[PDB]
Amino acid sequence: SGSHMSTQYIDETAFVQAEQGKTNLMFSDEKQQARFELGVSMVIYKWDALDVAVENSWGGPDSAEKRDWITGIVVDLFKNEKVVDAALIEETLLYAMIDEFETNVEDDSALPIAVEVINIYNDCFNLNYNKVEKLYLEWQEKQRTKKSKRVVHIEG
Repeated sequence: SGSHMSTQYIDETAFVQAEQGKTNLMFSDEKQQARFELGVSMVIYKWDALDVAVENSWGGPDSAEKRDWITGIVVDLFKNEKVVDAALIEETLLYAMIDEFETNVEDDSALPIAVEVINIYNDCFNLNYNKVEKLYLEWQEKQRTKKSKRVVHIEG
């Protein structure tokens, strides 16, 4: 665009880290830890390269079940490291779907998805839960009728 405007993320380079000595990004509260796994799950569902891989069946008939593991390995970064950023999540999204769809994807579609995973941690930190709550409702229509729209893309 000819001028700066608001967007779906901070700057696609945001990250999150432990408070001071937590040694992990996993929360001290059961509500913050559980809502974080739900929020990361909804971010893998807005990813285009995954959505077309299960619809065109680039892999086995279990393609609708493989998408449940792509969110699990992303949450696994938060329980094994004291910091995670949108940069090491990007390669984890790519390599995980390459191992189940052989897409070799290079469309950069994982960049806005990787930073969306970072936003879930900050939404669980202020107990506002605004992002995990809304995506859970907007997701129900994506599976009951396979509804989709191109407005998920950046404003350019």
